Amino acid sequence: MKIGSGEKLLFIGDSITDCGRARPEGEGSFGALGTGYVAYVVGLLQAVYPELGIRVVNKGISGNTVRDLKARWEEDVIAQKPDWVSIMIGINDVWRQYDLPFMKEKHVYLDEYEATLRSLVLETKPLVKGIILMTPFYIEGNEQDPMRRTMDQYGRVVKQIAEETNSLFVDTQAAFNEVLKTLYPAALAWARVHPSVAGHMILARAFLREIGFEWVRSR
Amino acid sequence: MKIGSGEKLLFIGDSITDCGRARPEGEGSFGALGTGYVAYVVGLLQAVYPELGIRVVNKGISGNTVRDLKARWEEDVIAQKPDWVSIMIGINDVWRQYDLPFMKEKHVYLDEYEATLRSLVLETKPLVKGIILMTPFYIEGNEQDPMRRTMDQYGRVVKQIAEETNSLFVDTQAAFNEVLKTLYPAALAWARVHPSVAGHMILARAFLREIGFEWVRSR
Amino acid sequence: MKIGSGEKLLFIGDSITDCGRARPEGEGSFGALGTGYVAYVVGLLQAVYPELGIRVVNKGISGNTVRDLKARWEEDVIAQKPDWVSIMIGINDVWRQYDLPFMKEKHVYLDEYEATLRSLVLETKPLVKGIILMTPFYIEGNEQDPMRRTMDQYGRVVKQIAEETNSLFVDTQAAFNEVLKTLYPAALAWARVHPSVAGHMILARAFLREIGFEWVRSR
Amino acid sequence: MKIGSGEKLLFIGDSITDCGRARPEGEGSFGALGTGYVAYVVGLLQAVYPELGIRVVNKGISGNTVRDLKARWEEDVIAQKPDWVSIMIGINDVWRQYDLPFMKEKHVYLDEYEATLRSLVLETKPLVKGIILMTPFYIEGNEQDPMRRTMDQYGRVVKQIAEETNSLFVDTQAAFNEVLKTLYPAALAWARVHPSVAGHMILARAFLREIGFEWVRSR
Amino acid sequence: MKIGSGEKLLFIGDSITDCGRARPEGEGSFGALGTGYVAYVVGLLQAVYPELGIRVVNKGISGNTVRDLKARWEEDVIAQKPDWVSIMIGINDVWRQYDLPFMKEKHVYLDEYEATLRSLVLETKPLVKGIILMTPFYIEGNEQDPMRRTMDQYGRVVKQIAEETNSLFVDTQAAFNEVLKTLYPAALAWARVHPSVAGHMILARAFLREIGFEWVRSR
Amino acid sequence: MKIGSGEKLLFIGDSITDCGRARPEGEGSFGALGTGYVAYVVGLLQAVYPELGIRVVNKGISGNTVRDLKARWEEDVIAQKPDWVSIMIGINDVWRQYDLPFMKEKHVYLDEYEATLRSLVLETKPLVKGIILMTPFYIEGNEQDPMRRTMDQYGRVVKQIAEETNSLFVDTQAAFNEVLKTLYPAALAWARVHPSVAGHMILARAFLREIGFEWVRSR
Amino acid sequence: MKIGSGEKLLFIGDSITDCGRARPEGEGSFGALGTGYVAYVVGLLQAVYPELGIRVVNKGISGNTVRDLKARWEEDVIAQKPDWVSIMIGINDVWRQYDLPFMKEKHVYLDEYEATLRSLVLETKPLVKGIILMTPFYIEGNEQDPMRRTMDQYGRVVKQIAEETNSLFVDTQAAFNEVLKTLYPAALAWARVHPSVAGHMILARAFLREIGFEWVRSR
Amino acid sequence: MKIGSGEKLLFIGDSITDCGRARPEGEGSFGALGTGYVAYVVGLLQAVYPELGIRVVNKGISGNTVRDLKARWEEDVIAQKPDWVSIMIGINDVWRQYDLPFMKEKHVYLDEYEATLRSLVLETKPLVKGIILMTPFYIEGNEQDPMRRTMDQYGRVVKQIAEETNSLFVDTQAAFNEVLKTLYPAALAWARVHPSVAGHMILARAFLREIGFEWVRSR
Ligand SMILES: [Cl-]
Ligand SMILES: [Cl-]
Ligand SMILES: [Cl-]
Ligand SMILES: [Cl-]
Ligand SMILES: [Cl-]
Ligand SMILES: [Cl-]
Ligand SMILES: [Cl-]
Ligand SMILES: [Cl-]
Ligand SMILES: [Cl-]
Ligand SMILES: [Cl-]
Ligand SMILES: [Cl-]
Ligand SMILES: [Cl-]
Repeated sequence: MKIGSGEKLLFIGDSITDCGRARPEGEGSFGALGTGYVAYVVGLLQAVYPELGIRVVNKGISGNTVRDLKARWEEDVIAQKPDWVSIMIGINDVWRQYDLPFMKEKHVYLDEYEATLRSLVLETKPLVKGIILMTPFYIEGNEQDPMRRTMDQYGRVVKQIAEETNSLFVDTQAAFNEVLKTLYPAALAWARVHPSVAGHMILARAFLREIGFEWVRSR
Repeated sequence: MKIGSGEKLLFIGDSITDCGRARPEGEGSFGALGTGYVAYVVGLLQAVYPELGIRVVNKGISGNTVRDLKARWEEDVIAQKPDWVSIMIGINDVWRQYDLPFMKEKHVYLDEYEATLRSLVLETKPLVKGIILMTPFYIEGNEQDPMRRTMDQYGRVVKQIAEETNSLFVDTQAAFNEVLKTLYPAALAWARVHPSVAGHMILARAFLREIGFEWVRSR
Repeated sequence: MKIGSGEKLLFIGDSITDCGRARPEGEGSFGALGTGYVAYVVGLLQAVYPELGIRVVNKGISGNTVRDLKARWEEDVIAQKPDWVSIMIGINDVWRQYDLPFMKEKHVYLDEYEATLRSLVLETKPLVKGIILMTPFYIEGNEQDPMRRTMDQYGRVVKQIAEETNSLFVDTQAAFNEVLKTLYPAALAWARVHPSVAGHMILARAFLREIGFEWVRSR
Repeated sequence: MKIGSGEKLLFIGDSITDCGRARPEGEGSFGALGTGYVAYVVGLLQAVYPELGIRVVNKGISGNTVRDLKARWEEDVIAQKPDWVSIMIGINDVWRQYDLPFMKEKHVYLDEYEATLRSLVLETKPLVKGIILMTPFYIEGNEQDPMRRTMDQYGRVVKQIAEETNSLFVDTQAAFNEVLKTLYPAALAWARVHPSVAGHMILARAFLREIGFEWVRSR
Repeated sequence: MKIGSGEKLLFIGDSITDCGRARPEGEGSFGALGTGYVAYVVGLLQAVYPELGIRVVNKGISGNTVRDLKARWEEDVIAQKPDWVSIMIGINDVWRQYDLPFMKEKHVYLDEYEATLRSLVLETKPLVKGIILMTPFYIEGNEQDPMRRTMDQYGRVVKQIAEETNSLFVDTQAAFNEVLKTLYPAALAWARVHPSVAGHMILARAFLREIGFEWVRSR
Repeated sequence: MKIGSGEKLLFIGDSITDCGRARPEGEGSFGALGTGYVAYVVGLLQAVYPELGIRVVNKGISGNTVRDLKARWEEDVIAQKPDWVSIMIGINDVWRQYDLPFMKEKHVYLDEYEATLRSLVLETKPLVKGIILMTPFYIEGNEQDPMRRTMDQYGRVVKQIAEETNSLFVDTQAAFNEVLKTLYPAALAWARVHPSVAGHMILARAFLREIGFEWVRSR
Repeated sequence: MKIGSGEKLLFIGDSITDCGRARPEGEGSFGALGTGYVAYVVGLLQAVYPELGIRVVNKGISGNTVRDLKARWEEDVIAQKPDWVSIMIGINDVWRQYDLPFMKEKHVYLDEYEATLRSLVLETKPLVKGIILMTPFYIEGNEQDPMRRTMDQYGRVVKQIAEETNSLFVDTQAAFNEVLKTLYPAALAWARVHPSVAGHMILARAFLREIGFEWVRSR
Repeated sequence: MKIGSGEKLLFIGDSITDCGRARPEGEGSFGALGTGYVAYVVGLLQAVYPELGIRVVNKGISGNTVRDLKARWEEDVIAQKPDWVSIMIGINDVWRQYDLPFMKEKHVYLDEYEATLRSLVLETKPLVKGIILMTPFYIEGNEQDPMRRTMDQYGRVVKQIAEETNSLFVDTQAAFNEVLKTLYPAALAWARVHPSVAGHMILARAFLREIGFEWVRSR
């Protein structure tokens, strides 16, 4: 288990992270964490590692691109003094290009995304014990569907950044791909983006695997 | 793992099982399974065993004792033709005796509880592939707290019926007990009965382990 | 144009047709026809052919497959004595197979779809002046996407029934296909099924062109 | 088609234009354009000219007279940098005289209307590729009904202004007159002002005809 | 004045009479009589003739034509044992012909109107002390407006039935006509049918004058 | 009729005047005047004197004592530039003494009331054509009921002030007294203060009598 | 004290007893007993006599006269098998005569009141351990106020029936009278009927003293 | 009765005191005092000592620890100029330690609690006739349940402070202990903290006993 007793773990990203969490604080008291993968991660950690006393804060906000994360980074991340920061961003950065392909101000192309996300990591890295970078995802099995294909570009950048900054790394797309061998997207998500409970569990488990979670701990 | 491809798994119980599930069907759209252990079990099964094709139904109803289960058993269990039936009942059977001590007809005492549960299990067994009996529970660490002591006794009756009938058995109380060595009830539940997400993960995991779930499949 | 002065045109289908229409009547006040292609068709007919005196009824119901159409056909089509009946069904027939793959009784497979639709068309034909069969559709440009491929097959069945019975025919999918050479589905619809205003104009126009509507009347 | 690829088309006027559009932005994302002639114009343009990538903004506000448009012109029009501006105003300017004929501060008489509307055009004309001036309307067939008669005065001014400023021009009254040969107003509108879907379609089509829209484009 | 101490006066009609009255009783608490002419009549009678002890019932129902009155006449008039019955019906009888011209079964044409009203008046007369017939009305000053012309004809039928049967008669249209020489309809009503408070005072006064009300009692 | 063509008549007082009127403006557009005696006065005036074009403003606010009227006099009266001002105040000034007889800061005793109300008149009188002073009231027939008795003291002061300032005068209590000869208060009002429709009509008619209203005008 | 361990005490009456109690059961969860004297009695009994094990049921229904009690007596009293039955009825029996004086069938006059109450008491007596008859009341200090005088008479009938049948007797009016020597009704109640918390404590105490409650138990 | 005619008694604490009282004022007008022990205390005092004219203010706010009371003391207590101040605080100070045992900023340990509460008393004592210090409570009969045990530490501090400052003193735990000999907590409260009506009555009576209340006053 990479996360240590007493420490503060802070999630940030878009509606996948937000899931109706409490604003502004995103912390603690039953329901504050929203009802998706963040809440599940904390549930399992508290079920299985109750003694760790891990504080978890949810700063997801629906709609955010990486450009929005940067605008609020100081207040929502730096000022929180986390020990661990988890980031999952990119879906909206990419989606806007496909759902509002003529309101370009709304779009965030790959080169801006990459540099902005590197900027978040590099500002944050000296301040915390660790960063976990979760790729974005599109719940779509064909690699050549245009939005899937774009999304994969952004996920490869995320991996590149995690390798280079020695951040932890979660490839959320690879986790969904495995399940898409059996299920069509409609069974897993709304509009290839908004996951069901099962989708949130896929994300939660992927995240927990990367931080060394044990389902039954090693005596 | 005990549940098999193509099988229908039906859950029944009180509000712990219910958790806002869709009525009457308890099946059939994102959200239909409610927001507690039953949804978590299904999410995990689908995350790790997508190909199993498991059909899941939530027949929990808030407020139910075993007497209420018996009155709707034909419509809500038998007529559903489940392959597996999971039962968790007893919390209200017991709690009425402590929160409305002078309304005696609302109480389901041990004798009515054993007889009626036993009966529902024996009628159901010849008609399904398997039955999982989950004990009731009370989120309280002191065995000699009157309502905990009584809840443990009711658990002992579930355990016998489960051996008497060769059903799978989940001791939900032992699962909570482990965590209560670190946490006080108020950190885990409201009013020592209604668990948090964490509480519901304890339950979901206890069930999953009993049916042979692997967090990572061996291969 | 094919529809004539004084005639009753009745539309039936699923949520695409429904769009919030008034229940049960689906006729009879500003708003009664709902907010999608059916209202747009009526608006255009009235804008360009005010004198035609066309009476229009919306019997769409959200969620319906062809099986549901058959159960209410007598009350909602026959007893209305329409002169024309427009049918667009098949999206849910197909979509249940992909979004609830393990609930098989909710699926309307090809054989049930052809038989039941064919039957409803043959019973209805002797009793009305004309019938317009609109294919179902899926807002997806890749033919080999599983659900699109299956939706195209269902369209082929509508086309035969339509030739088998000499009904007017509207290929809604070809209408969407044209636009999908420029736009990705998310720009046109939610979840590749529920169209925007634009989507509904594509449908309204496809219908209108089939019945001989002129945008400006020749004179 | 007068409107060119990439360009921004901005509608402004009163509740006929507003139709519940999103405030303040009036742009894009499904529903932002409200549910009347503006939304219909954009639907048809996107159905038929998907490749044009036209941005459309709705700045209608219920209740506005031309005096209100001027008070917000800088923020709601100039600062939007439209390429095309469509204006339809006058209904309230006239209606207040007939529904609150003793709260005169509320009224805008013809001479003030004319000069104010000329002022909007003349400020705007050097900034944009084109202006479309839509007359106001009253859904009332008798020319000598006092409010109809007043409304026509204001429409003749609008035409005069469009001729003199070389703006495009839509005579919304003439479009309604044609339909009023067959339908009494009650069938088309609420209170001779608030049009049905069909009324909004009349407006939409009138507007599209003036900008060179083709229902089926010329190959 | 025509109504007498201890008598039950029952009003029936459409939304003009209804005005939010309590259902089904239309009697029996502050507010039960609704917020229009019927409440104003009762208020005035009580202000000026408190000692008369007049019991008043409001059986108006929004949307009703004379056909609807006939279907509920037994339960809502006869069984109430009124001493006086006031009827104002015809607005919807007529308005359906203009706002839904192509839904012919919703129309109550002159022949059905005279027969059915006449019939309801003759059956009712032997059973009560008196009947007041109020003409329908339309808030429109031009006699040759089609719907006004038709409303006047319907008024003429009420007048004959009223002489044919020796009932009191209130020409609501003449009362509105007087005011329309100064005000345009929009100052008095919504959509030329639903009056303001002022409109309802015109009606209340017209009724009151017909039954011999004094504003200040002679003494 | 004391009120002249074109002039502005402004009502102020407490909830009896307020009756849910629109804030802040209290003017015009159907419903703005609330639904009690003010609305009735305007209805009758417009029914009977439509040509007068009288503007009426309602500035009643629930809860006000004369101390509250003074705090808002400049903004709600002076700045409105009325031609006629109607005041009815005192109920709360008195009621607080009986319902909260130990929160004395809330009470306004007779000497403060008198001087404050004189102060309003004297500031206002040089600015307007006329002032109408309506006494407060308590719907209670026994003169020696303590609150009735107090209320009468305040009404005698109001009369004194009207005589001395040559204001018009309406004795609302005397109007209710006449009706209380027949009806117990419960039939007329809620809690001896909040009048029914009939109570509001009593007030309306009393007011209209004082300003020279004719029910049928003198030809 | 008169009520004994293990006994069922059932309260019945009008809104004074009801006070928002749960329907139909009026028993069985925090809040089920409503928010007035009945809940206060139960709270006090439990505060001072926790060990008595008293089961309490609230069958009050707002609006009830004794005629309404009789219509539901079998289902709501007899079938509940109470040990004690407490009745407080008469306020509406009387109040209808004053607030709706001309709706005579809503009135329960003295003769119907004595007969029907007497009858309900005699049928009930053989079947229960005891009956407590609470007089109705009116919050008014003047005996010669018509409705108070009539309420006192109705109280006298309750007192006789109570001696005629050897029932416990609570003079609620004498309890209010004591306090009315200091407070005016408006300080204690709304509309002289609906008491404040204080009002309900007066009632609760009057009941408690009649059944032998000690505030501090002697010991 | 320690509280004297005319004087102002002000309650402050957490949700047990708050009980939905009106903000900010917490005073008077029916409902302003919320619906728990404060309202009950005032009800009984007004029932039994109506002539005392005691003003009671409720400044309870849900969630407060003693740290929150201090932050608002000046505005909510000092500035109110009470004659008597009642304080009951500690539940949240203690609860946070057990329900959010890793958000320590939320906790208030015994030494800070003691000094802060002494600080409130000592600032307040020279300004008022008297202070009543009510211990906090936990509705839990076992002294060694960890939260009960902690709560008792805080109650012993409160007693210590009351002794030392010559404040009046109410031991709310001792009052609940007596009742817990018979009732399990579930019958008395929600989550061992939020009392039923009976629980609020326990508190109310305990408070009244300490200030010399008589149920029947000594003649
Ligand atoms: Cl999002
Ligand atoms: Cl439950
Ligand atoms: Cl608890
Ligand atoms: Cl659908
Ligand atoms: Cl999709
Ligand atoms: Cl408008
Ligand atoms: Cl109507
Ligand atoms: Cl109109
Ligand atoms: Cl008021
Ligand atoms: Cl009642
Ligand atoms: Cl009263
Ligand atoms: Cl609290």
